[PDB]
Amino acid sequence: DCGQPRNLPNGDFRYTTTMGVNTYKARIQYYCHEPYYKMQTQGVYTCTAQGIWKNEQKGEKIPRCLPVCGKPVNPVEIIGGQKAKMGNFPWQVFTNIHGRGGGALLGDRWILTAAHTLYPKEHEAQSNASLDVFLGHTNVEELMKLGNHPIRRVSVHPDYRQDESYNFEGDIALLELENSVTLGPNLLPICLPDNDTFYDLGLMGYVSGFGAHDLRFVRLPVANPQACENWLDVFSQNMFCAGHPSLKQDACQGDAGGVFAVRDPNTDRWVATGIVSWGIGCSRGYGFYTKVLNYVDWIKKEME
Ligand SMILES: *[C@H]1O[C@H](CO)[C@@H](O)[C@H](O)[C@H]1NC(C)=O
Repeated sequence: DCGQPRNLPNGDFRYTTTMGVNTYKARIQYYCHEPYYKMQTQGVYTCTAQGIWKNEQKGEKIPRCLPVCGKPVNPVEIIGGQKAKMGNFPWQVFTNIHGRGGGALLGDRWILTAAHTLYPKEHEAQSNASLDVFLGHTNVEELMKLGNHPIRRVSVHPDYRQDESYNFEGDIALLELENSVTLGPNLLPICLPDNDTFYDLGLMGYVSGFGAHDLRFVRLPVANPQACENWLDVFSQNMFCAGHPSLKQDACQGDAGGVFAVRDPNTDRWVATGIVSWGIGCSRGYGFYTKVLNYVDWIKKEME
């Protein structure tokens, strides 16, 4: 006689044998909660004669449920600078550390964001400063009504430098929420890039952000690193330019630590390819973002 099958968070299990009898020969089946989670690919265990539940492949250890990244229940389709509707950008995070910021949800309990966001901007005075993070809506007062999410710890890329006044490398950070969130149709994860070909000229992505009450967005193309010249050019190996002389002041729709979201057509997902950085004014219609892919192996090792 075995015991009470171990629990499987974000998932459960059913008995395929008389139910409630964990005696020798019993047999159960695990299943992650649909549709927001999915087993790590059928999760069948059976009380061996010895006295433990097993699975002829990884036996003795319970499967793992994960969430589905970049795949909202409300996507959207030239170029523009319009308003956002509940669902379009589900992985969107609005912060309020040292001023208004942004960030993208990763997985179940981590938020991606640019590092310079966590520190006051120079020429600004030092101060107490709670870290406020919100998600699950497009309006500001609403995101507030919902309340903020307590942060457990804060990991900032080791390359970033505070005394350096121009960080064209390592302007990325990860915040670990203290309690996972409640994945709804309005609040869901975004995927990470893996193909170097995600940073190709002309590629069309979307940027979203507040200004300032209702979250807006823009559909801009990846530009040539030359376009972003006044901001300084080895700024190519750690970042990328993007925008168009047409957009005007809307090329800077993003907030800061917000995200540059592209949608892979071969798999119709959604991947965060960049992080709006420390720039300040899209006068010509251009702006630079940090290359996320250069930091993927980092992101993952932090999330374990
Ligand atoms: C700033 O520190 C905390 C921030 O939450 C606040 O409670 C406090 O009143 C401020 N500093 C003081 C002691 O005035």
